[PDB]
Amino acid sequence: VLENRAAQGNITAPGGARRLTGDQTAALRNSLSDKPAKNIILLIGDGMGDSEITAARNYAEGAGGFFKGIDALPLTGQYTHYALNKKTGKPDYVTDSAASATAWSTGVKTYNGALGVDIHEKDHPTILEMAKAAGLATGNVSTAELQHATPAALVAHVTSRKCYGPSATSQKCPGNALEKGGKGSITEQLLNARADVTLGGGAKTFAETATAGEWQGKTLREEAEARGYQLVSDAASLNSVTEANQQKPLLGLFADGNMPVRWLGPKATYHGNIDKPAVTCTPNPQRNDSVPTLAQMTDKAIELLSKNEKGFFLQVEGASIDKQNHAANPCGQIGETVDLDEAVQRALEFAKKEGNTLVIVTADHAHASQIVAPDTKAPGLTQALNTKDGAVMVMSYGNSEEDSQEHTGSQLRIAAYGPHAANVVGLTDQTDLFYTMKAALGLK
Amino acid sequence: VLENRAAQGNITAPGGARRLTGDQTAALRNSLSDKPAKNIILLIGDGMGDSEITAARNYAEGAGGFFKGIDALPLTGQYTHYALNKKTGKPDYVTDSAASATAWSTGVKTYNGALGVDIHEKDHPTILEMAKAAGLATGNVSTAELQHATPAALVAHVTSRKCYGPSATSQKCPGNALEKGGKGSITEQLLNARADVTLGGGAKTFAETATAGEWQGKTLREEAEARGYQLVSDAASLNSVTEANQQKPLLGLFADGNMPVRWLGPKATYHGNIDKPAVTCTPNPQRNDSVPTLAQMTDKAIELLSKNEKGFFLQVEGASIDKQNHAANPCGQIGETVDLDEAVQRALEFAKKEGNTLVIVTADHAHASQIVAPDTKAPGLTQALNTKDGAVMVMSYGNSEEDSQEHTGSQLRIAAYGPHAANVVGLTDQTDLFYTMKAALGLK
Ligand SMILES: [Zn+2]
Ligand SMILES: [Zn+2]
Ligand SMILES: [Zn+2]
Ligand SMILES: [Zn+2]
Repeated sequence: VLENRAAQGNITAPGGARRLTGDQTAALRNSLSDKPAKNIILLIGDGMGDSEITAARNYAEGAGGFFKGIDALPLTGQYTHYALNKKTGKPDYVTDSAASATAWSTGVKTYNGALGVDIHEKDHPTILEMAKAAGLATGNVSTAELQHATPAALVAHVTSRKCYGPSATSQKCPGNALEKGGKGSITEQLLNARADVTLGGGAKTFAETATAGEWQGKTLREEAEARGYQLVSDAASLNSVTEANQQKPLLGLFADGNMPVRWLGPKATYHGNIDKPAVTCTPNPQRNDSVPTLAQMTDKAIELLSKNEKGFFLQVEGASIDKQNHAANPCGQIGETVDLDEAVQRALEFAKKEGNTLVIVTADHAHASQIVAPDTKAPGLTQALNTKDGAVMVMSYGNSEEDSQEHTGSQLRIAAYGPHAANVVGLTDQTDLFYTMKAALGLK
Repeated sequence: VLENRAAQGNITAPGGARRLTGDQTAALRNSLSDKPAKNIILLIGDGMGDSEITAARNYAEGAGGFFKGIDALPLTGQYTHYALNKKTGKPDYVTDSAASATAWSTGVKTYNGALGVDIHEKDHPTILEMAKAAGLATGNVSTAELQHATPAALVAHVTSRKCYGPSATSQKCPGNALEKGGKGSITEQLLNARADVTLGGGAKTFAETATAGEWQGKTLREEAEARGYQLVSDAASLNSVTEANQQKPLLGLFADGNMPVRWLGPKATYHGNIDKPAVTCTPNPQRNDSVPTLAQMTDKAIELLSKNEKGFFLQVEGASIDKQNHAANPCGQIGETVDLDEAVQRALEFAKKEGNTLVIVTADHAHASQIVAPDTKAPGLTQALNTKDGAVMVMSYGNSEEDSQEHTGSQLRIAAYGPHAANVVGLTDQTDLFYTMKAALGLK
């Protein structure tokens, strides 16, 4: 159950590349507790499979390096995340972000694109709803639009992930449309759910006016305000918040759509590792210092949430690892994995100090990026990068001739620290996670 | 509890896809033992990363199914297997079979293509060599030619994995060549190593005659006979072997090159999931029933070896998962993974009964194959397959424009069962495995 897993010394020497300093048995035994968890922090790396973790560690920490956050969780396993074909009820081997998020948030598999409903389109209670009912404070943070599938899945039940605001819901989710007697769009359901802390992007959908209900005629932003939400839009105002609860829930909208990525780098290109020079990532100039980082949002949320005596449930998402993978941009993708790692560190620090917090880090599904040899002549998009080791690493994206690289169906890493973390070991399913969390918090 | 990880019931219903029956904590706590391992069985799936495991599970057992061998090991983790650049000593992100096998068998990183030597070309003792010196019985089994990198790394120290027999060694490993005062070719060093049980293919190199030494002029096969090796060529003859020890070592040569693969299927093709119908694998008609399977070899080895009072070390390899992956042949690859699972079952059956056996299952490195959506338009080679779920699964090979798909550098799964199995949990390095085994057995 060690906390340092970097190579011991000279990687060219016998025992120099070892990450273990001694026998794990006793330490591992010491880290196994079935006592209840008072708090739960679930961090999700959207599209962050074992390959994405390996490529980012290699680049930012070196092959023999180690992520202080991501690599430091002691109990590890692999889990399945296949979705279901809506018509046949048969497995669909490659899930989208919607079906997987619904799986761990409700405990039931579903079809790609479904948010909070099963294949029969019937609603099921999310872990956040249950937490909130039991008295626990709740948080939902992401670097994506708050309407994005992952944060959405905890607070909305729609038949199609595209039902962002009133206008799209009427056309695509008529059965959920407010005017038609439904629960409403994702954004409307988010506002109704009222998690104590909610932070991310997606301010543009809040400019839509409701078509019905008690607040028809007013923009979703006007409604938020009208219903007691504290609205912050940058790091400064985010930091000046001193409390967030059911009387004053916090809602931060730091971007119109998705928040900007941390690093800039060119897009992989065909034979890019051969015909183009190796690249070194640089900071994204389009990203203002006023836009809080994932670690900052995570830290503020933890502070506001831990004020609750009963406990809290918090979900944090590093969204753009997935987005940059789709875009075949190694620097964008790696920068986002580094960003997530910082957030994991904040979580682990609190968890170790507090002692009754279960921390889980995993991804919703695998993705395209592969690490290949320097001289690889590949059919897809490639790019050579200068790593921290002073060596060249080539990344390949070879599963799509279209303008977006695809998710993949491989089982991937799930790691945890704290009470009930043992339930993450061995092979499990993404739906087992819902139950693991439900049982750790003693939720009925 | 920890033995059954199949979906519980109806995968479309809440809790239906769950693999866990209850809380793992106490069960996991019970399996943590730091007492000495009397025996060690290391099973290697060449090129068998998490993707390959998922593809084969989905196909053979369905998405919610589970491998009775491969998926039944309770302690799991992920490990790194990067090699080293010979000139610079900097990490080489994508290893080959030779550099990786050397890392787990000697405990030191090395350059791609090296067997039993570090980047300075200095020999280091293997775990088999140390087991043999300590009085334990030793076995080396593989479905590849016995000169293949993986089995070879346990008994040979050469600067190039190409140094199969006398001729190749003369021109590629002059400093190892017998005529120039070296230890000899891989096959010669193998014969010198004298493990109690050695089973595999690669009979063609044994037809070579030694150039120098005590047996110059005689084929290596005759030399084998001259030194007291019992030679078997088929299942019937293997089965009649009563004992195998230092005075009557067993040498099984089941094929000229690599042993034949179990399943047959066409090679993936460009837009194959689109232009060609789904395929269903069938048994290989060219495979002679007289050729033993990996589980039959594994089983017999365990039977001969366990006769040794002190203990035994046995390495088992399913080589063709890798070869078929290079060849972009889904059915060949999956069938070899199914073949390995049966061997893992035989090992675990013995281990659970015996009680002092550490069983480890992992791969040397990751590979090319990805599971993609049915409608994917990929730039590489694809193929649709009809799974056990009656659903279509598409596999993609998109990292090479050559006639061979390439390895990938992603960290991958390592799972174990038995005394000291906790040393496989969390993030480790492929070289840590060497130390885990040496420690479990109490070597040095
Ligand atoms: Zn996703
Ligand atoms: Zn995606
Ligand atoms: Zn290999
Ligand atoms: Zn290979």
